[PDB]
Amino acid sequence: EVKDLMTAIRKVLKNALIHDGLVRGLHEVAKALDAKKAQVCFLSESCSEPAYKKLVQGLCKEHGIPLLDVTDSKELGEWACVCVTSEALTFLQNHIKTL
RNA sequence: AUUGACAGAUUGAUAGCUCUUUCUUGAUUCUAUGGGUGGUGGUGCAUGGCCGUUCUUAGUUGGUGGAGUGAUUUGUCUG
Repeated sequence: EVKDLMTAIRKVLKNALIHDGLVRGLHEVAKALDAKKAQVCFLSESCSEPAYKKLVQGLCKEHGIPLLDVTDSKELGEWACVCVTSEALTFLQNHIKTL
């Protein structure tokens, strides 16, 4: 392809595990939210639990830091529920803060 | 998936071992099959290495030659 359609997810989650700042699980993502820690978060397009889907959005609504979407609840983490405490991020960064 | 543990229970025990309960741990481990791993388990009558004893004594081999069909002997001897 001509450039790369959303490899800003897969490039960063490989290379961030040099420094080790990826966080996994409902407890630990919630603890990463309830903290001075989490910088970007994710959820499934469709997971289950209206509250569960809502809670992720709701927790973010307090202290900021958005979600996006991605695809398939099995194939979220396999590029590495996600938390993350240039080059790859240039596609994401302009989408997150600005429009 | 596994872990740390207060105050009671229970226990000699301020070992959360296991609990009546309910907070936490974050892929190190658990679950089973194969296979490893470890032991002051057994065998010194499977062995190594070391020590004692035969032996505190003076003794012990093979080379060539001689004797004997041979085991062996002579050398290693009467004094």
